[PDB]
Amino acid sequence: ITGTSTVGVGRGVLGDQKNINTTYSTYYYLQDNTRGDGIFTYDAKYRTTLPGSLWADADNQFFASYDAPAVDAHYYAGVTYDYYKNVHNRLSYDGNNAAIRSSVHYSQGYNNAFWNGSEMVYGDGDGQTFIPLSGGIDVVAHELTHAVTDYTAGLIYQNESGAINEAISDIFGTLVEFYANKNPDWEIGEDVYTPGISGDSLRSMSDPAKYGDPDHYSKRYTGTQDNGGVHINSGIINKAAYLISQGGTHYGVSVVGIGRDKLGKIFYRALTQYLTPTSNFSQLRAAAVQSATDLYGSTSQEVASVKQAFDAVGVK
Ligand SMILES: [Ca+2]
Ligand SMILES: [Ca+2]
Ligand SMILES: [Ca+2]
Ligand SMILES: [Ca+2]
Ligand SMILES: [Zn+2]
Repeated sequence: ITGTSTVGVGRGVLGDQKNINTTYSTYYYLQDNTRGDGIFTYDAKYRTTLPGSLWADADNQFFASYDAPAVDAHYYAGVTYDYYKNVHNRLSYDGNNAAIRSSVHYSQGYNNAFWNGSEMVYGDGDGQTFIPLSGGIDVVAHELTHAVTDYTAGLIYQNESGAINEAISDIFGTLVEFYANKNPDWEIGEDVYTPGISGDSLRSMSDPAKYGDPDHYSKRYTGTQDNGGVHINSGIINKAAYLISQGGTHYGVSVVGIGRDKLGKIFYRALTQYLTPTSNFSQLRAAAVQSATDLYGSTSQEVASVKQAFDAVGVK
């Protein structure tokens, strides 16, 4: 919509108050003109027709409980935009400042969030397994990272390339959580998962096996469920990324940690310069080794740690 850029205030899903970039034209709309070609948040109104209506508010105040999921979808899209821009010099998900669009209140009791090829979509959860999914910065950045992958490597969402596509999203969702720096960790979705149970999440990168996911190639899932295990086998790659960053000894193989910033640089370069639609795990290892070599040199600690981390998870 055409109007002036304004600044609203509201509360997110977890009750935290934040400022949001809005646009004024009769109503105040959730349209942030300060990043690229805009961030636009829409109301799906408990339906599944997308995108729904661009979110309109009479007073630029967003404190109703109905407002909260939209507050977070809009705000965390902006944090994720800033991360790619400031850290990777990437402008929006296509690298050319594509508008970021998100719809909230999708369906009823919908326990999921996803990138549908054109936009973000967040369920409200059923109140038991999940609260509104946009309350988790790692969920928002995970799903927006699928948009980044779709425009770069284009890793096919099936078998090994699919599990890489999933892992990349867990990695950058986690790195966005650390960048924003509010209670960061190596688990996925903890802020919105199971309001009755402390300390759980959907997945762990530091210990994938905590939730039944393989942490070594010898344990890969080889069946047909979950598109050949894209959410299951990502654990192998998540554990390798965790080891590259943090270090540790995993099945007797020691890895020297190089930190989050270098992990992010190595995997961003692999993503955008080396991976292709059909890349398998062993090709990811080569891309990550070539990436670390370009960035740090072939004799570097960085290259050696990458090689160690993939050895530790059984990937040659
Ligand atoms: Ca209002
Ligand atoms: Ca956290
Ligand atoms: Ca997390
Ligand atoms: Ca919980
Ligand atoms: Zn995903």
